[PDB]
Amino acid sequence: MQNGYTYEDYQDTAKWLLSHTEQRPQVAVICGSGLGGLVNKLTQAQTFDYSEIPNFPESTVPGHAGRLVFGILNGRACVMMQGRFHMYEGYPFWKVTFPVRVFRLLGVETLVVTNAAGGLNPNFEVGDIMLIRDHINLPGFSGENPLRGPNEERFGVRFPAMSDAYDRDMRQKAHSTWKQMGEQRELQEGTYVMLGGPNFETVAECRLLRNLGADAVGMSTVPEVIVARHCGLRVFGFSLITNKVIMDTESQGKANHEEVLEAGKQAAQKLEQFVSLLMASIPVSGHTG
Amino acid sequence: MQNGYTYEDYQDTAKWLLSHTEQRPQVAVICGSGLGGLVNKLTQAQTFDYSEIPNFPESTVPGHAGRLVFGILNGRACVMMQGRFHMYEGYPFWKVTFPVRVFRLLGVETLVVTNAAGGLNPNFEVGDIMLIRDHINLPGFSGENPLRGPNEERFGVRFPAMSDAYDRDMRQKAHSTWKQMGEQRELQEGTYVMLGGPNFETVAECRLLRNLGADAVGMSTVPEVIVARHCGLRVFGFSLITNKVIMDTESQGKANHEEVLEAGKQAAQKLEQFVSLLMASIPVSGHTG
Amino acid sequence: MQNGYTYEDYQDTAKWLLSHTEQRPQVAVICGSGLGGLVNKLTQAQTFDYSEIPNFPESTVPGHAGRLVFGILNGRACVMMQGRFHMYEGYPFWKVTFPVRVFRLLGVETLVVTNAAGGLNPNFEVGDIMLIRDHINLPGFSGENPLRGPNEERFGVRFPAMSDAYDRDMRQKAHSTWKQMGEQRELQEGTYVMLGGPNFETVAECRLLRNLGADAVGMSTVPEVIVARHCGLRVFGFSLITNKVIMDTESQGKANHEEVLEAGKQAAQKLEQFVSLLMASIPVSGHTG
Repeated sequence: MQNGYTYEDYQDTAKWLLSHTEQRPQVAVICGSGLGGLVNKLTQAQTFDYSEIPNFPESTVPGHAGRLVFGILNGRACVMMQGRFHMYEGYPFWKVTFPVRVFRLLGVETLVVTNAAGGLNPNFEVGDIMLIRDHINLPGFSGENPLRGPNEERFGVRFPAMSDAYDRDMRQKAHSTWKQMGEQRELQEGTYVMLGGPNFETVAECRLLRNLGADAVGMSTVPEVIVARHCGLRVFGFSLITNKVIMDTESQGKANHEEVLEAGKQAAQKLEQFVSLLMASIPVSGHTG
Repeated sequence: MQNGYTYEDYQDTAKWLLSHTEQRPQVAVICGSGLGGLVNKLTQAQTFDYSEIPNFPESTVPGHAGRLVFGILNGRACVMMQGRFHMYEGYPFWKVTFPVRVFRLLGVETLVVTNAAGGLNPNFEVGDIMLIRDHINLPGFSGENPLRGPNEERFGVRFPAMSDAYDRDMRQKAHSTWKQMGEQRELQEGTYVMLGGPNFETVAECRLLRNLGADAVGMSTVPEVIVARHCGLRVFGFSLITNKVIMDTESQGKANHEEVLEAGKQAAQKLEQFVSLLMASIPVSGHTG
Repeated sequence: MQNGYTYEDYQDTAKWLLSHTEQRPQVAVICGSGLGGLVNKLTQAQTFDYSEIPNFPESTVPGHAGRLVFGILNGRACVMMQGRFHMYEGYPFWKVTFPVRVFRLLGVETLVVTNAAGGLNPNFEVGDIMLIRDHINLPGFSGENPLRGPNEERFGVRFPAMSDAYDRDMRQKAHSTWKQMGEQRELQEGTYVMLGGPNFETVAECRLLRNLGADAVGMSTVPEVIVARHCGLRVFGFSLITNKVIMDTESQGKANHEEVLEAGKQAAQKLEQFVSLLMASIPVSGHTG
């Protein structure tokens, strides 16, 4: 729709950040669920509450206190969003993706996105890390898209391609790095499907999503990838399989957000060490290279 | 979206009803198409036009005059909506489901939903009664959901599960009761898929819906089930197969709302006797149990 | 939704056109991409910029200057829209389809729609002309429909059927006419699927769309067909396969709008001659029959 944000608004917000921190991030990380503790490994960290940054969507999301943190992670200068915005909260896609365009204006070149998702692929287990190789944007099928409305030429083209959204070179490096970590479990990889939420899927819906080729289901990230790729950002992400969805009517139980503990505690730790290692493989700047 | 209705609005409406009728319903029934004559078997019935109840969405739906009726059906005190609201009419999901939350505030514990649907499953025949076992909420895939926006803790949780939406015990009782009625035709059961409407599906669309596992297609009910399950209501419903959809391009005809007569006359009668019998199987209160 | 246009607005716009041109079109053509040069074969042509016609949606679409042209094409009086409106531009469906209802009020009886689409069907080649036999309206699954809101009885019914949307007799005539042209390539025919856009599909999304039975993917036309069929217009259309979508992650490239040249130049020429020939096969009026 007619995005309430004009190009100038993004620039004003980016200019404000540049005048309050000496940090100049090259990488931006959007933390979903488990990775919320990643902020603790950042050195020379400076925090900003989403509430003090003009034009920034303020949020009351149940999970992580809305704050943007600048700092150095494994020799790389980066900025991370500790907590994201979701459509199910009431925000339209142009609000949820506002920070992505600001990152581009700060000079960021790579965006790393993480989330927690239900595993549809039968071969997945709770705690599995799935490298997002592709996605299915269901809201986009009905015209719900962050790029809807008049295109801002200063950010990208009118009809951007999405077939190469997930940087191949990074997925290659992620696999090598996982091997060096000596993990007993293999690093999964697959396509993520986004739904609006906030309720959890029914058995019928999960079987449908699986037939369509989806490996994991979630309620975010996709709009952020579209906007990131639209403005030229290199993109790669990970889903933390927090639960194995039930595909049988003879359900031994039902879904709930207990995932904060499940995976969010055990698999999240590894996920942090993982992203920290990857900072050294991202091309140019940041480190002494 | 930001639901125009605040918690207080639901309470004000519920308080108004309590001060105008001595009736205290334990069960709520939403009548779709055929079951519109169910109001005639209610004893000690009191009628309210949707127009006289504050905050209630007023409607001009082609089918049944908008009125809420309180009364006793087979020893059970209940309230029924003679006519529902539809998205295709212009109403957003928070408007269509407003009555469901009021029912909860009146102390209702069970919601029975009925509708008329096109039979996708090849084994169905016009006049078939299909017990809704599951559903596929297509509008929900794009973020069109009655729960969209900030959650009202007083009604339910942020991420409610939908896998157990259709009460198993009631589906068990419905089957036993159907047997006692001595019906020649079996009681069908399956998954209902909702579409926005108001136009009827194309051959291509029907084959798609069927492949996805849907047994019947309709333009309502799903949002009501989501909200009902969100606030703790026990739920069970029935679809009246008013027509067998054409899956061939060599179409012997096209769809139209003649269904008011077809099934709406013949199968509706049985559907009424059916729901009347079930009132005695619903757990606790109402009757002398 | 509550369409901002009242019946009177359509009539006022139709009355304005009737008072500015002596032309009385019997056929209306909506040009998509390649067919944009069709306006050049019209005799006794009169042009109107969308900007000078009251109530008409003004546009800034990248492709063809928004103008409505009246004239005679192969002995048939018709009106063509050189450039259409798209949802991805910000327009809701009631805005995009406004001209379709005006055409009906001018006395038009047949609507011909054309577009450019990605070929999903493996048997298609760039430059292929695909007769649209059916469609899958994805935005319609979520309630995004030009007929959403209170029905205007003066245009059509509340629940119009779509199974016979693409006039069979015309598809029969189109095939005969193609044979007379002596084309080396066969005239394709299939179902078109619409997506919101404006970004191009991912590999995962294309495989999904293909599994659902779609032969070609596009970002328009469907809403126009729904409204046309709702008001009684005979409808038939063509998709110009401007590109073969990549269904493999080992992508030799990515999508982009270079299609203006590809097909838009080579296959468009034939497409024009094609529509010009068909003008003589459309039933009654226009010509001396």
